[PDB]
Amino acid sequence: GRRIQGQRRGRGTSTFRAPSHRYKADLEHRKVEDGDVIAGTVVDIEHDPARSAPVAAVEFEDGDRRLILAPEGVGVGDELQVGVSAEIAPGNTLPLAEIPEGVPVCNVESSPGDGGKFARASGVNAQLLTHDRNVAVVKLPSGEMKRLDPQCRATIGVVAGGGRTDKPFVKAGNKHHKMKARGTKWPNVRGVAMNAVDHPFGGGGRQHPGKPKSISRNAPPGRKVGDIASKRTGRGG
RNA sequence: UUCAAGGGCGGGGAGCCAUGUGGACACGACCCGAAUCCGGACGAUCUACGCAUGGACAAGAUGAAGCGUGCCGAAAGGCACGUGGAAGUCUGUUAGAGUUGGUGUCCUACAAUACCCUCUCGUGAUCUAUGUGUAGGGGUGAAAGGCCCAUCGAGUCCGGCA
RNA sequence: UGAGGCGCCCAAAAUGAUCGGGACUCAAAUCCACCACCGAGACCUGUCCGUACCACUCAUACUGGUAAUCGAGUAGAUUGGCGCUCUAAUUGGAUGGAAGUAGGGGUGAAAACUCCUAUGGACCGAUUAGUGACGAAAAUCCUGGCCAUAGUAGCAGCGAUAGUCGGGUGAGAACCCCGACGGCCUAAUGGAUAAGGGUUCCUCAGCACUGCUGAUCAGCUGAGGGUUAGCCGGUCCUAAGUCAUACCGCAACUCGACUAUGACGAAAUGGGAAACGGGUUAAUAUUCCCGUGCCACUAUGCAGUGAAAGUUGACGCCCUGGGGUCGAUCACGCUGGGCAUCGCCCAGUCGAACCGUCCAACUCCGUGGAAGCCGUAAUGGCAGGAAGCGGACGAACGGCGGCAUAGGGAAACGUGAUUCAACCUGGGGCCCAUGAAAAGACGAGCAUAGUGUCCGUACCGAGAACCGACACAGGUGUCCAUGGCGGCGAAAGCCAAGGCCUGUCGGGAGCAACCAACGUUAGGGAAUUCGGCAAGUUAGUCCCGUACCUUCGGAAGAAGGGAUGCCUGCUCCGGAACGGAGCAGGUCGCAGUGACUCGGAAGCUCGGACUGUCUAGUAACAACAUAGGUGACCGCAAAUCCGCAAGGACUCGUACGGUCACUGAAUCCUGCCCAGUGCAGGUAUCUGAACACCUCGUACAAGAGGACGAAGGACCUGUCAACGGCGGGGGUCUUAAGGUAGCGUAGUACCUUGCCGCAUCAGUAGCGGCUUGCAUGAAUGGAUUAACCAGAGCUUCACUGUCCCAACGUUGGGCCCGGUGAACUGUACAUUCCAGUGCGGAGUCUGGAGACACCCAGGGGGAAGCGAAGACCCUAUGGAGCUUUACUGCAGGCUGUCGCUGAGGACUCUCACUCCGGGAGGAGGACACCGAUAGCCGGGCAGUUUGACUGGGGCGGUACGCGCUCGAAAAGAUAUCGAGCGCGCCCUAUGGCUAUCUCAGCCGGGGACCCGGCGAAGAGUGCAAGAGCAAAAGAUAGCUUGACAGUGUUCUUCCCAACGAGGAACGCUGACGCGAAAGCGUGGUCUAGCGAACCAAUUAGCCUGCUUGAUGCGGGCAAUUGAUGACAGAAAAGCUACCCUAGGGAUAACAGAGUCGUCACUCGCAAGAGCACAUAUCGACCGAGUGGCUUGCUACCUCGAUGUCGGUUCCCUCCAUCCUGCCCGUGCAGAAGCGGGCAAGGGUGAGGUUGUUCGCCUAUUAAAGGAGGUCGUGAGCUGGGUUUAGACCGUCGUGAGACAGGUCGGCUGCUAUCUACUGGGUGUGUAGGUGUCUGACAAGAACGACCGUAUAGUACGAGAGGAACUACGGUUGGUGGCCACUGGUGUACCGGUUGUUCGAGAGAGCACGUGCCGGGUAGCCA
RNA sequence: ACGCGGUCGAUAGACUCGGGGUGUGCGCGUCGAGGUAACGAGACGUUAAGCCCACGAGCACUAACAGACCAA
Ligand SMILES: [Cl-]
Ligand SMILES: [Cl-]
Ligand SMILES: [Cl-]
Ligand SMILES: [Cl-]
Ligand SMILES: [K+]
Ligand SMILES: [Mg+2]
Ligand SMILES: [Mg+2]
Ligand SMILES: [Mg+2]
Ligand SMILES: [Mg+2]
Ligand SMILES: [Mg+2]
Ligand SMILES: [Mg+2]
Ligand SMILES: [Mg+2]
Ligand SMILES: [Mg+2]
Ligand SMILES: [Mg+2]
Ligand SMILES: [Mg+2]
Ligand SMILES: [Mg+2]
Ligand SMILES: [Mg+2]
Ligand SMILES: [Mg+2]
Ligand SMILES: [Mg+2]
Ligand SMILES: [Mg+2]
Ligand SMILES: [Mg+2]
Ligand SMILES: [Mg+2]
Ligand SMILES: [Mg+2]
Ligand SMILES: [Mg+2]
Ligand SMILES: [Mg+2]
Ligand SMILES: [Mg+2]
Ligand SMILES: [Mg+2]
Ligand SMILES: [Mg+2]
Ligand SMILES: [Mg+2]
Ligand SMILES: [Mg+2]
Ligand SMILES: [Mg+2]
Ligand SMILES: [Mg+2]
Ligand SMILES: [Mg+2]
Ligand SMILES: [Mg+2]
Ligand SMILES: [Mg+2]
Ligand SMILES: [Mg+2]
Ligand SMILES: [Mg+2]
Ligand SMILES: [Mg+2]
Ligand SMILES: [Mg+2]
Ligand SMILES: [Mg+2]
Ligand SMILES: [Mg+2]
Ligand SMILES: [Mg+2]
Ligand SMILES: [Mg+2]
Ligand SMILES: [Mg+2]
Ligand SMILES: [Mg+2]
Ligand SMILES: [Mg+2]
Ligand SMILES: [Mg+2]
Ligand SMILES: [Mg+2]
Ligand SMILES: [Mg+2]
Ligand SMILES: [Mg+2]
Ligand code: NA
Ligand code: NA
Ligand code: NA
Ligand code: NA
Ligand code: NA
Ligand code: NA
Ligand code: NA
Ligand code: NA
Ligand code: NA
Ligand code: NA
Ligand code: NA
Ligand code: NA
Ligand code: NA
Ligand code: NA
Ligand code: NA
Ligand code: NA
Ligand code: NA
Ligand code: NA
Ligand code: NA
Ligand code: NA
Ligand code: NA
Ligand code: NA
Ligand SMILES: [Sr+2]
Ligand SMILES: [Sr+2]
Ligand SMILES: [Sr+2]
Ligand SMILES: [Sr+2]
Ligand SMILES: [Sr+2]
Ligand SMILES: [Sr+2]
Ligand SMILES: [Sr+2]
Ligand SMILES: [Sr+2]
Ligand SMILES: [Sr+2]
Ligand SMILES: [Sr+2]
Ligand SMILES: [Sr+2]
Ligand SMILES: [Sr+2]
Ligand SMILES: [Sr+2]
Ligand SMILES: [Sr+2]
Ligand SMILES: [Sr+2]
Ligand SMILES: [Sr+2]
Ligand SMILES: [Sr+2]
Ligand SMILES: [Sr+2]
Ligand SMILES: [Sr+2]
Ligand SMILES: [Sr+2]
Ligand SMILES: [Sr+2]
Ligand SMILES: [Sr+2]
Ligand SMILES: [Sr+2]
Ligand SMILES: [Sr+2]
Ligand SMILES: [Sr+2]
Ligand SMILES: [Sr+2]
Ligand SMILES: [Sr+2]
Ligand SMILES: [Sr+2]
Ligand SMILES: [Sr+2]
Ligand SMILES: [Sr+2]
Ligand SMILES: [Sr+2]
Ligand SMILES: [Sr+2]
Ligand SMILES: [Sr+2]
Ligand SMILES: [Sr+2]
Ligand SMILES: [Sr+2]
Ligand SMILES: [Sr+2]
Ligand SMILES: [Sr+2]
Ligand SMILES: [Sr+2]
Ligand SMILES: [Sr+2]
Ligand SMILES: [Sr+2]
Ligand SMILES: [Sr+2]
Ligand SMILES: [Sr+2]
Repeated sequence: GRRIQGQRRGRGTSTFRAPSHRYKADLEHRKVEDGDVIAGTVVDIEHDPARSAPVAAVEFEDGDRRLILAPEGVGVGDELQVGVSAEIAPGNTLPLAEIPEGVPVCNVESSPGDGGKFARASGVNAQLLTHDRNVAVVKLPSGEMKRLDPQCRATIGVVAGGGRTDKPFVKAGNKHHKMKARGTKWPNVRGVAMNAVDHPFGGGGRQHPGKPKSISRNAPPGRKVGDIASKRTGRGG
């Protein structure tokens, strides 16, 4: 047959690329030698096209102007701190080791100094649980207990823009506008609605996947469609 | 070959070469005749979809939130009028886009997809120009096997090839 | 009373009857005889030829001889010869005329040879031996040329109907130019331009070419000429993004991703230093020239120390205030023009960049001091300081002054105002959407001077300059969006500025038929049709008023009702408008949204929620999307995906994420099932590869085995919003469960037009209800649903030429004339018609009939018309796309192992390697990545296969390998999907021999046993059938292993007649068994019980392996066993309606033809009943026929196409007669029924469901008959149904996909050559003229039918009821004609009136060929 | 193609009547709701008006003239 849509994606042609030339910046934590002698002033609040959430423009002492992944509650004028000796307050960044257990954190690093990888989406937050000299335990938004180097930097507070998902798009047009700001091909034609030549589920008088949808993990691309290595399906049991 | 016997093959000197010709096999194999398959190339001046930079949408209708005034109420609020001007909102041959029916006209055409009337959309998932990207078992596809220069259930060109 | 001969009845078919025809009757018939003739290429006979043979001969050279016993021929075999090219040898011809060509003479059976004459003007032969790109009627053959077609189609159709009269030029003028008159275009038919074109631009001279006719013209031809820039583009910047170099990959590169660097990337339309006005040319022009101005750089001089912070460049969508120019308009003045019943109408009244100046809004400061005020269109503002007052900063492409005794104008050479595009500046709102960058500029003065190069510059920009082969009705971007009336308007309609008469052939006929567009139609009003298709109805605005239902938004402009002009004078809102809303009075018309513009309305049902998407070019939908619902994967060194790799998308992303799927708004809901399949988890035990390890083997190795055992499987569990499933039976069974809520005859229900009801005169429709659901049912989503819809179906009101039933008219064609001028098609012949025949569907054959030639117009019956090597069907050891648990493989994932890889069945470490980090260093770590290999999964991908037979194919079957009987026709052989029926073994005895013996069955004496008799065979003999067998081939007993080894002959397999395996009979040799012996035993009495090569194993001996010896392990001779049943041997599944090719009438579908079981109809016999009574009437059984309407059968015609059903329209026919006419019978009183006879003249109609045919139904009727004509009729119509491509449901299928089920949508080409006919002409014949006739022939339905009255309330009859002859009046259908009457038309005409233009008036144009409305003469019509 | 007339003529047109269609012309005068007036839709009279006719009659005024040819 012909390659399925999932395979066209991989080629990275314009149709499937994100509008990177329109994205602002990558809210990665600042790099400080040591001391925490770094503080900046929130100069403005902006809209981040790549995340549909607000971002805070900050001006640091040493003269560096950079956008930051803002938690909820940060406003113009406010002063933020970044470093080991940073004050324990919303909007400030410091290594987990300095954060007190039971404090909601966001933009958590996976490996000390990487800039932040976890809990960066609207209204989410990781929960710092256990402390130690060898391992900091964090409960990520998915509910998973993650073991991180106490040296991994993070920001206090939850990510700005919470509740974004509570309002329905209501119309295709609204979905449309949002999709135009992401690396995604939309709308979506169902596999069962295509010709046999175009998808494993295509073909047949009436629409239906003439086969079980739960596909094996070992399936090759082009065949791995439907419910990938499902441990179970449905709502029952 | 055979305890044995019986079979098979061969045996009392004619061949070798040349020229013409009959016929066989491989090769194009008396000549033309078709749908393929494969290789390397050339196409996104059409069109599909994306991106960049620009452009277009008379006029009218309806009258959401919000706000106001008055009245009622302890209050929460309610009621009336006004204001306001929302909307993949309505009418609309505005521009522009499209095409339900006539199974009209045409059907060696004006035209290898045209003409007329009727019809639909017309502030948005809108329409449109130019630039730009994606290439052949690959693209692109709100999916019709649609579209990728009058050609697509696998483009075109030349070659494989007689 | 029997028999025979001929005939009669029985006896009905479709265009025109037939024995071939005429026609024949003591025959021209039939039968019995006879007589004489005609009549082939046969037979006889003369001559000749060929061939075979004979004699003679070197001869196949002559000559002679023989043929009663020689003479036809497709495929094919054999042999002699003709012609063409060039070579060679020998030998000739030609300028006293070669070859070729044309016409003609002679020869040869013929291929072909040869001569003559004319032309021609230079080459040409013969013989012999060679050579070969050597012979054409054909291939939908190729190329070129050419005829008919034909002076034919086109040069008309488009909302752009365009001209006419004079004149100019010229050899020539409808279309080249001038004037007048008349028109066309207004987002274009005008102005400026982008792309693209490329000289098309201007001038002169031309008309052979090009131009839909002509041409003096031109985008054509010839020759010249034309594009001028510091300030308009380019050039500069960067955008998406591209390339180059480096680096890396790759076998490699012109290939490839990242990361660096550099460059490239915007001419209308991104950013951007600076130019305006006028004049000038045939053609350029912000470029030249005149006037004025401006920018950048540089130099000089003065000033300046500032200089980089900041600002700008620089930005989305929606609403809106303020400032404000042009334009437009109003008021008044000036200048000029127009008009002339008035006094109006038109134009102009100008003047730039630039320099200077003014500043509203926003922001801010001072003052002030609000506790309720300030302000807006709106939001809003304020003790964190409102209003007010003052101030800083600060706008226009704007105002004002200069510019300007510049320019421009014939002149005047204005002034105010309103509405205000441009442009300037603010306020508000929206985002799960956030609306470029860079160069540059400002910041940062002035004088003077110098420099400012390079490239583009014409023209078109489109119904003739671009693309579409064209001077193509198509396509093609930008700006002019503010010209006047109009009105809501960038709408219509009319008119300016400007453009044009080139959406380029004309002339003529009251101008016929017919067609395209269109106007008007009395009465009826959807009767038309599948369907109101088409057309129409409604319509603008204001007032009143508005239902069910609803998601409370909506439904809604629901519906329904009323008003609407003009004139006079006013009121209200507003600053005002040349803005809006009303009032009073007057008044005209048929009509006041007067034209134009401008909704028909309502209800029920199905589907999809909605806007949106789609098959460029037959599908716009119910299909796709969608928000919403749901499930799955993944913590980021992730999941998913691309790349061979280097690397990459997702991703400037991080679970409120984004990937993979399903369902498809809201609302109420979403049951049961984990057995199979899928996925996932677990797993004692079982199973599970390679490496390493161990044993055997080998001096080594191959190899055999063992131990260990990863993923995987077995096994267990979870999971259905995972594939899917929810039956049959009984009051459980398969296979897990056994269908819950709902809905239900459905777009799912075959039965089926289900049943009831509604509605209609009548309703296969539709709606409601019931519902056992052939075969509904819950995210394969169920139900339901307001709103929405060019979606499917139904009903109503209104309206109407859809119809009854057609008419008249309008414009363009059509017809005639000038000019221009194709194509399709053509084996030939061709004036046909009726029948027949024929490969059964003939203009050409046969028989008749008819037929004087040619031409014009027509509508299309036929040429199975033209156009396409049938799309349907089958066939091919064809193709392709698609599917899967088909065959075989390939990627990919998982997993073990080896290398990378290090130190001290579980562990630590660090040093390789990986990752994070700017770095230090941190994390990880011998793992991971990567290289190699092994096991599992693996339609993601590739190549293939998927057989044959067959009354076409599929399904079914196997007549696909064997045996018997019959078919089989008395030797042998012999077919069909022919009839009956078997074999794929079984048996160590059920084999072999010998001895002894005789069996079924029946009878007699004491179903077991014993005795006797009869008993040729009916028993038994393994199994089909047919056959064989009695001191046996059977039985019993005993013994035995010949069911043995080797090797043949012959027959069979395969008649004849070649072919393997297999089989049989018969031998020889060896060794045996039994018997006295002869002899018997090569399995079972005979005919079924079977298998190649390659490979393996096995048996016994021997041969052999690369210099040589030994050992291992191989190779071979002979044979046994292991299977291919598609059985003389491939390893092997499907779909295609997305399809494709080659062919087939070798093979199906429609139709034809044959048949006639079926069907229709008839006849014979007449049981039976009809109260009695065969025969008034009904009529079983059985028997005999006719037809060719039904169905079946066949495969004869046709696959290089003969278009389907139904309907429609139009014509002819048949009779087996429904009515009408005339009759007979009656269980006939009458009236009326019932049955029958002659008879085809005429008639046989309108409607409801349904595509329907048929049929069911309704009201009428004299009756509302049936059938044939290719189931007449698509070069006539329709397109509802059938029958492609899209889609849905049910059922089936794992799936692709299917269904002889349902359902929505879905394209109909052509200019007529011949023939045929309807009408119209010209000629010839009879044979200068006029007028009048005749009548062979030919056509008719010219007439058919009904009602009523008198007869008559009579005859008849108890009564009830109730005729006829005949004479009348009328209706209906058909027919021919006519217009006084009624009606229609009537773009003659007259009138009314809306918008606009001509100033008003008068009088007119346009609004489609009448703007609209009213009336209507002639004529034509019903 | 056919039919009629051609001066021995009414064949066609002009003109005039007749017969028809429409519906009361231009202009002027009076009136006219009003309005100081200007002005004024419309009404009445003149007006069986005006305009028009594919028909008929009369009428040689114009045109059927002039004239060419064939023919037993
Ligand atoms: Cl989303
Ligand atoms: Cl010869
Ligand atoms: Cl330019
Ligand atoms: Cl404002
Ligand atoms: K055929
Ligand atoms: Mg970031
Ligand atoms: Mg996008
Ligand atoms: Mg979808
Ligand atoms: Mg599809
Ligand atoms: Mg597939
Ligand atoms: Mg393009
Ligand atoms: Mg309002
Ligand atoms: Mg004779
Ligand atoms: Mg010689
Ligand atoms: Mg030749
Ligand atoms: Mg031939
Ligand atoms: Mg013709
Ligand atoms: Mg033209
Ligand atoms: Mg009518
Ligand atoms: Mg009907
Ligand atoms: Mg319609
Ligand atoms: Mg006022
Ligand atoms: Mg339905
Ligand atoms: Mg829809
Ligand atoms: Mg289409
Ligand atoms: Mg549509
Ligand atoms: Mg669905
Ligand atoms: Mg369920
Ligand atoms: Mg489904
Ligand atoms: Mg035909
Ligand atoms: Mg064919
Ligand atoms: Mg194939
Ligand atoms: Mg395949
Ligand atoms: Mg025999
Ligand atoms: Mg084999
Ligand atoms: Mg063996
Ligand atoms: Mg065989
Ligand atoms: Mg084909
Ligand atoms: Mg045949
Ligand atoms: Mg046949
Ligand atoms: Mg009869
Ligand atoms: Mg009677
Ligand atoms: Mg008749
Ligand atoms: Mg019939
Ligand atoms: Mg037919
Ligand atoms: Mg026909
Ligand atoms: Mg047709
Ligand atoms: Mg035709
Ligand atoms: Mg239908
Ligand atoms: Mg399909
Ligand atoms: Na192939
Ligand atoms: Na393109
Ligand atoms: Na249409
Ligand atoms: Na391809
Ligand atoms: Na041809
Ligand atoms: Na012309
Ligand atoms: Na819409
Ligand atoms: Na299961
Ligand atoms: Na079901
Ligand atoms: Na729609
Ligand atoms: Na009509
Ligand atoms: Na015809
Ligand atoms: Na295919
Ligand atoms: Na096969
Ligand atoms: Na069968
Ligand atoms: Na044999
Ligand atoms: Na018969
Ligand atoms: Na028909
Ligand atoms: Na009759
Ligand atoms: Na036919
Ligand atoms: Na047709
Ligand atoms: Na038909
Ligand atoms: Sr990052
Ligand atoms: Sr980083
Ligand atoms: Sr499917
Ligand atoms: Sr459940
Ligand atoms: Sr493009
Ligand atoms: Sr809309
Ligand atoms: Sr609209
Ligand atoms: Sr249609
Ligand atoms: Sr029409
Ligand atoms: Sr067409
Ligand atoms: Sr194409
Ligand atoms: Sr080739
Ligand atoms: Sr012969
Ligand atoms: Sr012969
Ligand atoms: Sr014309
Ligand atoms: Sr046309
Ligand atoms: Sr000439
Ligand atoms: Sr550049
Ligand atoms: Sr304004
Ligand atoms: Sr055009
Ligand atoms: Sr003009
Ligand atoms: Sr012309
Ligand atoms: Sr009329
Ligand atoms: Sr109807
Ligand atoms: Sr369409
Ligand atoms: Sr729902
Ligand atoms: Sr399971
Ligand atoms: Sr039930
Ligand atoms: Sr014709
Ligand atoms: Sr059949
Ligand atoms: Sr025997
Ligand atoms: Sr199957
Ligand atoms: Sr289909
Ligand atoms: Sr008869
Ligand atoms: Sr009768
Ligand atoms: Sr029926
Ligand atoms: Sr039929
Ligand atoms: Sr018929
Ligand atoms: Sr149809
Ligand atoms: Sr003659
Ligand atoms: Sr009586
Ligand atoms: Sr007109």
